[PDB]
Amino acid sequence: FIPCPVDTSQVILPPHLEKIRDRLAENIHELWGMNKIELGWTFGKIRDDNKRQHPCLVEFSKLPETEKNYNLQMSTETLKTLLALGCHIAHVNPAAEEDLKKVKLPKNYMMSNGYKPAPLDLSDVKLLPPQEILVDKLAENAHNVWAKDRIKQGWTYGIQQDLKNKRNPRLVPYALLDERTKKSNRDSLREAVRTFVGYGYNIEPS
Ligand SMILES: Nc1ncnc2c1ncn2[C@@H]1O[C@H](COP(=O)(O)OP(=O)(O)OP(=O)(O)O)[C@@H](O)[C@H]1O
Repeated sequence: FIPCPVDTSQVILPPHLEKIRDRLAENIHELWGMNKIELGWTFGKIRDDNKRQHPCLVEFSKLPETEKNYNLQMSTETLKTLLALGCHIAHVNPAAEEDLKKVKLPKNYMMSNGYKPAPLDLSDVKLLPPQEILVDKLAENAHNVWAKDRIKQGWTYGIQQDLKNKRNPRLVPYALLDERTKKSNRDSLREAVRTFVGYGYNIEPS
């Protein structure tokens, strides 16, 4: 397995998309905590897999920019993958950014940091069927990209994951992956294109 992702080598992000790139990476983390908290993770000085404790389970801006600019980066490439696939993104709708409301999580989510995630309630943002085919590409590119950095880091495939060694159970082509994760991946990137709409951006090629 060698992942061959889309060549974003020549795409350059325009400055008017800095806000939406920033404002998207802000929500990808709020979904991250929410999902971790739903699996039982808590806050800790450093990550503890045994205790299920994470240090980066803090407000987005408070993150270490080493582990924080990975959000902006992994999201910057998520916008630069759209321009490559033929789109152009334009902020056409002014009124969207005000009706935008964030989810009210139950109070048991607030932790030692007094921090409770607030994902966007993109409940009614139902993407047009053309925008669904787009997600399946991004949902697939996200795997080939994530696996591409793995092999350069040195990683290999194992029966189950060994955190110490380079062995992982999901360094396989997209065809071998499980339906649960394939949908899990596209569940997030569906919620990402929903964010461009939630702020009023048009995902239309000319
Ligand atoms: N350096 C890291 N920083 C933050 N999160 C990480 C890091 N490395 C791995 N993860 C998390 O690990 C997850 C992948 O783990 P995997 O899906 O194999 O098991 P899991 O879903 O964590 O299992 P469970 O949630 O039931 O314990 C990713 O969703 C990611 O959030």
